[PDB]
Amino acid sequence: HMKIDILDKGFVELVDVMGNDLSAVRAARVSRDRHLIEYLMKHGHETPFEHIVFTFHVKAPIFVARQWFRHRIASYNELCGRYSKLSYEFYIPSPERLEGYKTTIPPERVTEKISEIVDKAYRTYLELIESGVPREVARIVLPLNLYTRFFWTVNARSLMNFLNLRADSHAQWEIQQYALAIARIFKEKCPWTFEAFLKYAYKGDILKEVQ
Amino acid sequence: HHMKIDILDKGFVELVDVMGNDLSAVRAARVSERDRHLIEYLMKHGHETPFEHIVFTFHVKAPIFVARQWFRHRIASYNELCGRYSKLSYEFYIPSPERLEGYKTTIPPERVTEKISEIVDKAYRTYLELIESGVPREVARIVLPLNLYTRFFWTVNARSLMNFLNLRADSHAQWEIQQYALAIARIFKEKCPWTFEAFLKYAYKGDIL
Amino acid sequence: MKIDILDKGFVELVDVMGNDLSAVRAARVSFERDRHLIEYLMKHGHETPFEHIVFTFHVKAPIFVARQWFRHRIASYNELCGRYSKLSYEFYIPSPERLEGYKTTIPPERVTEKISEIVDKAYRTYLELIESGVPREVARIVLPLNLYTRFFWTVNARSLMNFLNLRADSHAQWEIQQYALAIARIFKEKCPWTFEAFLKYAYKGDILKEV
Amino acid sequence: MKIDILDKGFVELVDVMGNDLSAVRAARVSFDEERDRHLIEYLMKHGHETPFEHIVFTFHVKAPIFVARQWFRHRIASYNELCGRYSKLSYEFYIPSPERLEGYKTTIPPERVTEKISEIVDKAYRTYLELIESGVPREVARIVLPLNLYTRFFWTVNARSLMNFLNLRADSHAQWEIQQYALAIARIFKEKCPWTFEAFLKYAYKGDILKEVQV
Ligand SMILES: Cc1cc2nc3c(=O)[nH]c(=O)nc-3n(C[C@H](O)[C@H](O)[C@H](O)COP(=O)(O)OP(=O)(O)OC[C@H]3O[C@@H](n4cnc5c(N)ncnc54)[C@H](O)[C@@H]3O)c2cc1C
Ligand SMILES: Cc1cc2nc3c(=O)[nH]c(=O)nc-3n(C[C@H](O)[C@H](O)[C@H](O)COP(=O)(O)OP(=O)(O)OC[C@H]3O[C@@H](n4cnc5c(N)ncnc54)[C@H](O)[C@@H]3O)c2cc1C
Ligand SMILES: Cc1cc2nc3c(=O)[nH]c(=O)nc-3n(C[C@H](O)[C@H](O)[C@H](O)COP(=O)(O)OP(=O)(O)OC[C@H]3O[C@@H](n4cnc5c(N)ncnc54)[C@H](O)[C@@H]3O)c2cc1C
Ligand SMILES: Cc1cc2nc3c(=O)[nH]c(=O)nc-3n(C[C@H](O)[C@H](O)[C@H](O)COP(=O)(O)OP(=O)(O)OC[C@H]3O[C@@H](n4cnc5c(N)ncnc54)[C@H](O)[C@@H]3O)c2cc1C
Ligand SMILES: O=c1ccn([C@H]2C[C@H](O)[C@@H](COP(=O)(O)O)O2)c(=O)[nH]1
Ligand SMILES: O=c1ccn([C@H]2C[C@H](O)[C@@H](COP(=O)(O)O)O2)c(=O)[nH]1
Ligand SMILES: O=c1ccn([C@H]2C[C@H](O)[C@@H](COP(=O)(O)O)O2)c(=O)[nH]1
Ligand SMILES: O=c1ccn([C@H]2C[C@H](O)[C@@H](COP(=O)(O)O)O2)c(=O)[nH]1
Repeated sequence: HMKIDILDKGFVELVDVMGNDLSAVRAARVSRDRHLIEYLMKHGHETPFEHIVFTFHVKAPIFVARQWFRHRIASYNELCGRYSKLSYEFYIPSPERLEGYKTTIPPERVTEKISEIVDKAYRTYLELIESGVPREVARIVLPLNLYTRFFWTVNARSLMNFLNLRADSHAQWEIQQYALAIARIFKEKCPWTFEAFLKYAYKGDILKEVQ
Repeated sequence: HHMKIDILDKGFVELVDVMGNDLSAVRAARVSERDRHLIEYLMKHGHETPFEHIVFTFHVKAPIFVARQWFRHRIASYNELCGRYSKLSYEFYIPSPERLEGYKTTIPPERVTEKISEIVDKAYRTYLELIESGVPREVARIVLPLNLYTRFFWTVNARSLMNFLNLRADSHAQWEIQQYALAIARIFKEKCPWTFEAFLKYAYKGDIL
Repeated sequence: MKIDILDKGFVELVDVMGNDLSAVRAARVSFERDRHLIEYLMKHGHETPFEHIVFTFHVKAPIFVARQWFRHRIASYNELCGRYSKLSYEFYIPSPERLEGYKTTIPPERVTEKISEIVDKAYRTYLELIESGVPREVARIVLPLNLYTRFFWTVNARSLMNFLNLRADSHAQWEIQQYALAIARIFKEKCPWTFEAFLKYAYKGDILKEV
Repeated sequence: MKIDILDKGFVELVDVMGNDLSAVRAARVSFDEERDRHLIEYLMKHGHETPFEHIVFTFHVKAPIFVARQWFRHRIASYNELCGRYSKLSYEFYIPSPERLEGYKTTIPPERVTEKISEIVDKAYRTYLELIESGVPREVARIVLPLNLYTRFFWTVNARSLMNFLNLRADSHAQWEIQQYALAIARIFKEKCPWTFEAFLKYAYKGDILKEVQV
């Protein structure tokens, strides 16, 4: 499966895809083809693109999932922290993450202070579980940089809205990174639609600079 | 894959595409038989979100009065033949005499059927005449009756599909869309046998499946 | 508030939850610089705050119009049942002025007449079928697409602006354009700041800038 | 109408469009108590749910992130939440009472569970603040914050999607914390739409708690 690594331990993997560029074409005609996709994209006939659908498997920090899951025109199924024992996996920003901000302490110490809290919080979590505290309560001490996993099924129209909002400099850098991988898979599977999207409908800044 | 079921006199439901299978729900429930048991468990308890990861595209030819009921299902995608821009074909649902089974009628069912054909023919000829006169199609078509056939593509996931079958695969629904819902059910069954059996066994609220 | 549309149609306001401040409260999560914030939300595509303004309309429209209208899925509908009601002798007959700009072979007043004729013969066939013991749900299939229907429509400001982007526009059928113009006027009356910022920043259609 | 939930949370009613009769008028498409109340029961009993979509609520809700993350899986509703990338997060966190763990056999007194939870919260928060003073951006500084951090949001939901919410959350299979919130949602729905809430419970409600707990 197309699997792209994101952040220190994250990823976006493509589980499944229904259709391709021609799925939008046939829906539009209800039945020259590449010019029809450009045409549709240029004039804002977005509905035929709903007949292309993807399922992704995504491993992401909770603070990224939280932003992602705001996209309501999609289907999600996520790892359960109430009944599963949660794995020791946390997003630790690289020193380069703080490139462009003037800091009081070196970026290696910032990375160290994050790692410190993470380790303290996880130990506590494990101590609570061992003492017979239910997992659903014990987990509340875990930080927002804990990794979670989920399935995401989303059609090309909603995906393009996701890319307008997340493959953009105003989105938090971490989700941008996920959106770039989504765009990469989208492009591999639906090249005509992806290029037409960038040319006529894409509202973000980064995908027109990041090849 | 590909399946086509003919409905009414000139209608059809055709399966254009599918994403996933019964294991797509299982994979999703688990974020990846014990697997068949899981599908039944999900169905039994109304854990329906996993079934959203199974997706169908259908191509449907149905009368307008059927499509109008159908398109009330908002959790889906539609693209439909455009009467504003295309010259519309002479195809109309004429009920067979058997459609009036049960109903004691004043005129024999054949005459009912013939009365329907005649008004339809008259409406269509007027439509054509207006078009020949230079009347925009979007105006001319307003004389056409609700039994005119339209075509559309329908993309729907298994969860929304089960909602559709609950409502339309049911005696309280009009006979004509019931017939379509039976074709939708048969294709669903072919492609997702486990989910469909579990559905019928545990979740299905209608009465004709 | 009620606006008559076409020959026998209308759009009336049944209810509204909120006003421009409803969006402001939502965007701030609390409870002019308020009006600056509405324009800020609109200019930047921060549309979700407007979802917390909600209208309910009562609309009487021909079925062909209602079918275009009912394509707008992010809203709630309840329509008159034709399966069990005796349907009312009301049909949209176009004015002769409806064919202005079109050079036709028969007079526009004659087009109008041919439309009423069919309406009348169709309705009479329907009544004949009903009187014969044909169930209404079968008899009504002979009725033309210009038959008037009624529905309740509950829609939020955001979905309403989408609707006006697509329907308050010359590419939409004139008939639904007229209805969209009425929706816009009721929208403007209830939420003038949002309506004004919408027109300035986000509105994609053409006719609301003309009329 | 504002109801306190948990230790620092609440459900507050911001607005409402309609009442029981808004569903009746939608169902009839038309702009008599016993007749109207009968209609509501008939709709609910026969699963004609769509008329209830014409009633709509806006809540202001303050809840811990682990609760918000469950809630926000309800996609047929509208949401605006306070922003952690750009606001300085307030020192407010949910600390379970010892009574939250009564009837779990634990190796330590539930008071020590509270102290343990409270301890990490303080550390995480202190680290967060430490990072902010350093010039680390908030969007990054907050990732050390635990899942019991309180958040606030606006929720706009129609009575239909609200009743779904209650079936699933006003139910003992949902996490106890969200149950508490759902009972508050339910009491407010009941106050504003008594006939629909009662018909709902008699005919349509699949949860277990609203039939045992009054309001
Ligand atoms: C840079 C940035 C900053 C953000 N800051 C905040 C913040 O401070 N606080 C906060 O709470 N959120 C914030 N968000 C999240 C944002 O408000 C949306 O919830 C999220 O981006 C999903 O966008 P969407 O609603 O367009 O997508 P979806 O929910 O997938 O909806 C897709 C589309 O369908 C439509 N739609 C779906 N449901 C409805 C509906 N119920 N009514 C009307 N139309 C609907 C809309 O046209 C929408 O564009 C931010 C997002 C970005 C990119
Ligand atoms: C026998 C029969 C008679 C009918 N008679 C009439 C009539 O007289 N008049 C009339 O107008 N309609 C009538 N309908 C149509 C009916 O009111 C629904 O519009 C239609 O069945 C679509 O159902 P749905 O909303 O469940 O499906 P969808 O609209 O696809 O929605 C699927 C599910 O998602 C949810 N959902 C989607 N959108 C929302 C939302 N905005 N708010 C809350 N929840 C939402 C609900 O849980 C719903 O079950 C009839 C249907 C049947 C089967
Ligand atoms: C001039 C004109 C010509 C048209 N011609 C045709 C035609 O020939 N054939 C035809 O079938 N239709 C046609 N339409 C209808 C059109 O394709 C849409 O069905 C209609 O305009 C509703 O728009 P919407 O989907 O944006 O609105 P809604 O359905 O209310 O959706 C609102 C927003 O939410 C989002 N959304 C809601 N559900 C989904 C979903 N399941 N997936 C992805 N995003 C979603 C989208 O972002 C959308 O913009 C035409 C419309 C116009 C104005
Ligand atoms: C006890 C409990 C345990 C849970 N465990 C988990 C877990 O382990 N992992 C996890 O990821 N989630 C879990 N959830 C969340 C659950 O998966 C649902 O996302 C949540 O309950 C929201 O339900 P909903 O989809 O019915 O509501 P909404 O999303 O508001 O939808 C309301 C209705 O509209 C319909 N609808 C809306 N969108 C669609 C669509 N795209 N396709 C088809 N129908 C649609 C459905 O009819 C639905 O009933 C759990 C919930 C509960 C109560
Ligand atoms: O009772 C539950 C369990 C899980 N989830 C959803 C919310 C999150 O997106 C994800 C994991 O939540 P937790 O199990 O960690 O609470 O699944 C719920 O909505 N309700
Ligand atoms: O301008 C248009 C054209 C088409 N349609 C949708 C509505 C119907 O479901 C279908 C066919 O409509 P007509 O072109 O026949 O009006 O496409 C619209 O919504 N607006
Ligand atoms: O069985 C029915 C009856 C009505 N309707 C909806 C579709 C239309 O939007 C409106 C009126 O439909 P008719 O009863 O006229 O078919 O109500 C359905 O979806 N199914
Ligand atoms: O860039 C952003 C900022 C916020 N949010 C949403 C997600 C949460 O529901 C809430 C707060 O997110 P944080 O700012 O705390 O990440 O608003 C986003 O979706 N994207």
